[PDB]
Amino acid sequence: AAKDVKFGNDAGVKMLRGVNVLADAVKVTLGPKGRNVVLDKSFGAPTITKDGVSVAREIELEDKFENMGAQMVKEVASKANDAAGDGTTTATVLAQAIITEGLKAVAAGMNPMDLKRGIDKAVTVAVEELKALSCSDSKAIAQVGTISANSDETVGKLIAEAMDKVGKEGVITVEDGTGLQDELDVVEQFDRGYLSPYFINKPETGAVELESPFILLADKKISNIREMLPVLEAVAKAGKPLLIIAEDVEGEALATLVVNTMRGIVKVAAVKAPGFGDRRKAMLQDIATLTGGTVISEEIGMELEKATLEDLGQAKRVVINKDTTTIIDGVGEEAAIQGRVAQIRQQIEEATSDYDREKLQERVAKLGVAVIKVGAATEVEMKEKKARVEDALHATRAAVEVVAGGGVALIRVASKLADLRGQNEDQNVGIKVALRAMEAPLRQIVLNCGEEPSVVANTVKGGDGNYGYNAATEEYGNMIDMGILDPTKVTRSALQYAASVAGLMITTECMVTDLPK
Amino acid sequence: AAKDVKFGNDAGVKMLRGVNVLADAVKVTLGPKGRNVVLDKSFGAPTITKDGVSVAREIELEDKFENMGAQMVKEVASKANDAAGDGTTTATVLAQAIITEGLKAVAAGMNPMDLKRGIDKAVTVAVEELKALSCSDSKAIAQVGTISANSDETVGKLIAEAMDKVGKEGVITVEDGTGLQDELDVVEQFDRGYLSPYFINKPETGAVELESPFILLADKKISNIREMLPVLEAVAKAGKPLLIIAEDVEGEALATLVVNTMRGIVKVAAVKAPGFGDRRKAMLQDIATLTGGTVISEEIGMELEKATLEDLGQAKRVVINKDTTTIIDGVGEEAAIQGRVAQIRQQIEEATSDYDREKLQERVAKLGVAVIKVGAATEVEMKEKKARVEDALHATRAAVEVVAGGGVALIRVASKLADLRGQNEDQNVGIKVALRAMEAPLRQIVLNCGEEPSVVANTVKGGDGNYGYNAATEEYGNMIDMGILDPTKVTRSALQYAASVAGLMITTECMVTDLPK
Amino acid sequence: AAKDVKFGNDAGVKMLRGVNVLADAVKVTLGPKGRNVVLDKSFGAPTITKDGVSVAREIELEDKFENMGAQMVKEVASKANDAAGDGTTTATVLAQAIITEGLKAVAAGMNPMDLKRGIDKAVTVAVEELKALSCSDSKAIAQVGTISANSDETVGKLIAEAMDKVGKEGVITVEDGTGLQDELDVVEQFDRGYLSPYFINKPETGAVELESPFILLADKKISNIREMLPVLEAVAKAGKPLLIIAEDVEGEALATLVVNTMRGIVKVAAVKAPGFGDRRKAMLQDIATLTGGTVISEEIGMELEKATLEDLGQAKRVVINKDTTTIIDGVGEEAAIQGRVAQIRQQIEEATSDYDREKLQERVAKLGVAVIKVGAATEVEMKEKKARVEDALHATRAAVEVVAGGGVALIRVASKLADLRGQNEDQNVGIKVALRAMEAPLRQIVLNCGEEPSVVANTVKGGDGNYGYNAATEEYGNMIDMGILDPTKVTRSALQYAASVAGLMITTECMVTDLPK
Repeated sequence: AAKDVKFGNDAGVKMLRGVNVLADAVKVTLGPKGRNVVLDKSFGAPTITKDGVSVAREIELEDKFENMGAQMVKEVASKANDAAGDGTTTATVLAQAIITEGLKAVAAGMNPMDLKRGIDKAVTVAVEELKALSCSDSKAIAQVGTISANSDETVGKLIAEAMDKVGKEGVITVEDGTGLQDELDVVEQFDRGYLSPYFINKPETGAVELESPFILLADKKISNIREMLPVLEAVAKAGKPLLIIAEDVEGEALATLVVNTMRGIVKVAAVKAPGFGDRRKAMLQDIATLTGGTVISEEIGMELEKATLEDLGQAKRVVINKDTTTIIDGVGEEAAIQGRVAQIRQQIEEATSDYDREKLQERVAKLGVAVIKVGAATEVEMKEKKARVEDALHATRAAVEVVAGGGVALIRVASKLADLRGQNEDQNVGIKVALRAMEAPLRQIVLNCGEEPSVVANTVKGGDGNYGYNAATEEYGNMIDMGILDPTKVTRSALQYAASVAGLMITTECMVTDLPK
Repeated sequence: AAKDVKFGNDAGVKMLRGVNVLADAVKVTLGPKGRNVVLDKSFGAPTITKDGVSVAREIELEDKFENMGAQMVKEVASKANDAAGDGTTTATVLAQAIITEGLKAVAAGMNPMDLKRGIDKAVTVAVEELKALSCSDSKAIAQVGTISANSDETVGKLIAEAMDKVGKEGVITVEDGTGLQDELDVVEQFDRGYLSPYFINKPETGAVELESPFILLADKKISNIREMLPVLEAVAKAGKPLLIIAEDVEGEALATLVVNTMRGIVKVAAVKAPGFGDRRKAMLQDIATLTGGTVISEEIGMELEKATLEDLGQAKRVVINKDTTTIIDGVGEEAAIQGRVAQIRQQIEEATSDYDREKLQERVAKLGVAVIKVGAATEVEMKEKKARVEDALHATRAAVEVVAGGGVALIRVASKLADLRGQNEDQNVGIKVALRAMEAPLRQIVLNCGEEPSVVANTVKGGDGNYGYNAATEEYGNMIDMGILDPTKVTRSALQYAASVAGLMITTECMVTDLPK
Repeated sequence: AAKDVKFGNDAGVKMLRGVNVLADAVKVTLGPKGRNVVLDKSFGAPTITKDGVSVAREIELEDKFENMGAQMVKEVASKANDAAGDGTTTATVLAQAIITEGLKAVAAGMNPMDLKRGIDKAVTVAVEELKALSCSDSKAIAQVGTISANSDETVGKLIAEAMDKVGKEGVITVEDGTGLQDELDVVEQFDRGYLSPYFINKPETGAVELESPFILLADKKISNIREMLPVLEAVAKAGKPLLIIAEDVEGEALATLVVNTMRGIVKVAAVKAPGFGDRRKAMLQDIATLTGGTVISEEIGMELEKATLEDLGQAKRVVINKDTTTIIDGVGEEAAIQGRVAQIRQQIEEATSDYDREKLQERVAKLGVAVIKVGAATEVEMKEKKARVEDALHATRAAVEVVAGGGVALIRVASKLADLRGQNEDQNVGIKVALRAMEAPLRQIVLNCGEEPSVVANTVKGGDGNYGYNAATEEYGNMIDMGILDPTKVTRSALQYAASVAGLMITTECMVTDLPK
């Protein structure tokens, strides 16, 4: 359709307004004194939140261009959430700060490209400086978990031990307990999410759950639909849920499965094979050995139509997040899986490239799941405990993949980079833009407290090291001694993502959108 | 869709107007001199009420933001109604008073967080002070019941004895009498309501009633629909009504059942299993023993499809309120149920944690229903008597879960807390905001009488103890001697819920809603 | 949807306008000199009436609030019509008068509650005073009947004898004659109307007529539809009409029957069982004995599906009014019915409570119908005679359940209550409001004549006793000697209903309605 095009400054103003609308709505929920935000529910009473992520999801503007700006900075929160699993609001306040001052410098005549270069330089030097000041050990892992579950020491300990058993990389799932106590057991996960939403049968978690499903392993991309019908019929009996782990399921057959899940029971859930090219099919073999199935390869491609339930692997349970699929308890234990492990473990011995050995080591490391059965007290208490552990786990994993909290770490880092220079004046301005934005988080936390940000900032900048401002007690002191910590992971992730999106927007010279007319 | 966002004061004004529209409409019906409110019926003559709850349900505003405020304070009434079962209008007048003065203090510059803290402190000290001045014994239980049934001593006595027989926790139901007199008999209830409305075949009571229904007990969450079809067909003969007490019925299979109840007879009604985790399935076993059925567990999950009518328990009648399900007269009396009781009663002896014993004690306490057959006079008189006992019972249960009425209790409590202070000025203001709101109920009762609230309030505050103002006779005197009492339960519940919702609104800094454009 | 709320005066004005629009339109048809009102027919020539009830039914206003007021006062006419069966226009003029002056006093500052109390006091003292001045005997019954049939002495006599044969409580029906003369015969009725309209196959009478229908007697509430299908099929042959006298037919199965009556022949008509609780089912047994059927009780509930035509009672004819169902000529005469009478007649001997004996006496009194075959002259004359007797009967029954007419009775009553006082000034004002309204009827009758109401009123108030104004001859004199009488029943009913609705409106402080926007 007819488009609307805006260049330079005209496009810059529309972007700035859009980011301000989103950022302002989000930033009010920062810190222990974060204010509430009312999100109008389609039906019933409105939602009350202090959670930034929840607020951002609702932000969409009428002005096509402003909305573009809001959707661009919304990428900061989502990316930081996907990486660190926390600190999205901090990322949003940092992004806005860099964009605000960045665009103002552009309007002043500064070179967009130079500005970006200066900002990027400040961020690289900042992250390394952040490392110097610095969630690896179980002490920290247990400390983060408890914090994520309202100081519940029980939950933090369960997570720490869970990660200590299967490694801070292994698959971990939370299940219901069987009469009090807290159980932990490894009962025999790849980076692939559902090819399309809607498969999400549990909207609250944004994940797909399948109980005792069959797993169709294919080495080709499904698009034909029709030749899949005979396999679907076979799965329609007993094991209702079906998990398709093919090379890829094209929009053709994929759209058919999506339309079939609606109304027609649980049906099927589709994801793509882990890895690519050569290692893709060898990786599929590992899944086949776990689940006890047969991979329908190129030559067996004709067989895709006459694939019996014997060729379909099976598992006790499977959970598919946005970008992670975990197969819990596969059917083909010991003998099969262990023999597979013996082969690959012998592959590393066949010394070739150091690369191969690393990749093969990842495979043997993958071939079980560690289930955490929660404290089964009464009935409702067990449901809450599971809700606590579930959220606390998710937050700890992101925290794993500490520095003084309250935004003092970034301020302390900015003080060190005061002499940082670039190749020119514009690059120097960009550097200072980044350093001024590193004060934004603390200033916003203080602003929400009802105190003057300029004063508190000045005082903390006057202090040294872990000297910061406790927004909870309205008192200054040693942040770490007061227990106000931030994983170095969430802090650097928030800064890096804020700077990348901000860098893109500052480098933008033209915007195109469908005309309202 | 595109949203509309408002911050601070802009959002505060919209909220205040919304709460004022709801509160003002509701508060006119407070006390013995409560005014009428006309609710326009879609068809026929408009509804005339002095019942606050009925009025609030109709309140919905055009301005998206104002409506948000109205729906927020509407939560006070609903929560207080769910807890105390009375005093919703009092709760609404208290909420408005706290919100009005709270937001005004915010606009004046006060710190929202500090204000909330002061209010909360005043409420905690107030409730304990309220306890000092203080529906446990049967005297009070019988006194409340009569009051709920227009001074009908007959009804109050039936309820008092009913609660004395199965305990003020046990299940009680009202049925039709068999030729005059008033019968009471325990004929062999968990906190779970219908997973979705529409199942409510009796709109007047807001509950679901099933006569001689089959009870499908499952230990897994239903979502497949299809595998439920064979069981539904079996129930389609003889025992038309079906009650599904599964771990949970997901929106998939749930939505199918909801669409099937419409037009297709009574069909099925769904609720979730009592408790959670470990005790959930042990609790299901107790229901299975009562109804004489078999619980379809994890392993028996495949059997869910081939579950015969022999596995389905059965009862004489079942009533499902918003948050309570009561199974009246199960089929499997004596032997089965009594043996089950013997096991659990022997579990408490096996001393482990004091916790377990408490939970196990709750189970043995649960394993009958006490039916109240009303005074069967003529025909229509019996219908009214049942209507009286039914409402009087509901109000008494909430009253169970006394202080001077006429809003004098809260005023007397506020006088004691005159020296209450906080950590700062803002916290002191919040405290006073709460104390000024404690006069609202009496002032509103007097306002409806046509008398000057400031004068009557001043006079009662000048008195001592139970000295209050009788709004019915327009005379001052000892409230308790005049028979104007209020259950301490309804009073503290009204104050606590008013303060919580008010605390949230005062802490709100941003509102988001779908744009009208 | 979004609502519109109005308080106090704002709501009072909207109500007053609405009542004025309805009352003014209605009151022009009062008395012998009543003016005509044109009611626009959807198709064809407009309706011309001097009948107030017909006019009121058409009144509906655009302004949501004003319409609420009109629909509220419309309740006066309908209630008085249901009780006295006449005097609706008088009731409407009384209501308007009380509401007009009542609301004006409220706006003046008077206390709404006090006002209501004064009005109520004036009405109670007025009705007893009305009794002192006072359709029991057959003389009056015959006098009212003739008056209702245009002075046709024939009709008045038939009704008087009909009521003398089965009592002024017994069931009476009008049928076509068989060759001149006027027959009267008792050929072997409960307070229950059709559960839903639409069943009304005769719109002109607002009643349902069934010829030789089967009667399904059930002791449970039907809602299942499906289990009723087999019984409906059995009735689909021969005896097309079906009458369901169950405990109650819930909206589920009820809505299905309503949709089936449309297009699908006469089908079924549903009503609920007479009485409630214990006496409900004993009362059903009495109907079963009359019609010669079997009552499907609780235990026989399963049999509801396999209920043969043998279990269905049968009658010659059945008529279901708004609130009355009459079974004409049941099949099971003498032996069956007489034996049933012997049991209950022996129940009264078993002296227990005086209450039981009264209720049992009502049952034996109920166990026939008195048919009135009209003067069969030519063909068309017989149709008119039946139309006369039918209307004259209906009016006489209401008249049974005399004082000077022309509104002089109420004026004479108001003169006596001139010294009536209350507990305060506001209560005294309310009293006077009621006394001034008692002149409204006469003033309106005179106003329609074209004469000055203030003058005629003054003159009648100057007279004594039955001294009144004959609006027909435009002459003063003794009302009773002139034959202008009013049943004390219609007069007190008109006043009481006018005062009750007026009391509610004056006590109204808030109105809520769906927003036009």
